Amino acid sequence: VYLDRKLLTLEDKELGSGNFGTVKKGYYQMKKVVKTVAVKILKPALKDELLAEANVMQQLDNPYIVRMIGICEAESWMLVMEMAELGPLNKYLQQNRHVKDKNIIELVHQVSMGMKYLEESNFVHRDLAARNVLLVTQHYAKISDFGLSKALRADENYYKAQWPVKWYAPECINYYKFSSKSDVWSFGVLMWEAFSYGQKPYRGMKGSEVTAMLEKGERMGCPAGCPREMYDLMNLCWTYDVENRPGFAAVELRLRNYYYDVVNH
Ligand SMILES: COc1cc(F)c(-c2nc3c(NCC4CCNCC4)c(Cl)cnc3[nH]2)cc1OC
Repeated sequence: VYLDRKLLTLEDKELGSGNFGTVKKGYYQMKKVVKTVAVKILKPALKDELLAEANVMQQLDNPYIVRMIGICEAESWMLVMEMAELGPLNKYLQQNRHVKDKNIIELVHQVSMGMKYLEESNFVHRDLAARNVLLVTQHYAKISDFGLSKALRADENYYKAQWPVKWYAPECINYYKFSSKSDVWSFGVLMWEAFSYGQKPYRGMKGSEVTAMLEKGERMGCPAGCPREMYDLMNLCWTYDVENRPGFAAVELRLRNYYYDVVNH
């Protein structure tokens, strides 16, 4: 897990920031080949935050989740991850307006496969948004950004916080309780983003106005040209009651079946 700084070259290419610090493109010399990487660079609590994120990524092994190469202790603490060259899903759809519905379905279905694995592993993501979905290719999506992620206690199906509010389920906002079903709500917001060509959800609204909207039983309207089946699935992800809301196994299956209806014209 510990990487050699002399084997890492940081490119003059920024992929993200904050916070925290910056994300830079880089190249890491492996045992024989160089690997293209994304390097999360820290610039006291922020150190433990990065190490807990590294500890979460170390435990995960699925084709639809970004792979961590390792950690690097140098000028700054660094988290070295495999590069997804096409970048975030929202930015991609904003700039590539001719992506077919079949293709958007294929991508969000891959996200649902990665989340089904996270659900089975009893980890909660807590930052599941289109900006955190990375494209390896136009037909291959991966879940990234485990900065808010938690390993659930063995005796509880939720993490209690002691925030990307527009992606959060009511139980998160009201009770600070985060479960895999809370990630399903976020997934519904992500699907809305993907079918709105990366438009931000709840445009022009304050967090408190979003809470009020949701509590009155209101939800974002159907994106122009969105398949009805996909909008219906978003509304099922947006079930107020955690108990009636589907888990990722049920979501993955519905997306998979709908994908085959679309693939076969
Ligand atoms: C065309 O514009 C982009 C192309 C890119 F390839 C990338 C990129 N960023 C990462 C990345 N980390 C940072 C992103 C985590 C999710 N939230 C967004 C920033 C990691 Cl871990 C692995 N591959 C990545 N590819 C970013 C881009 O625009 C921000």
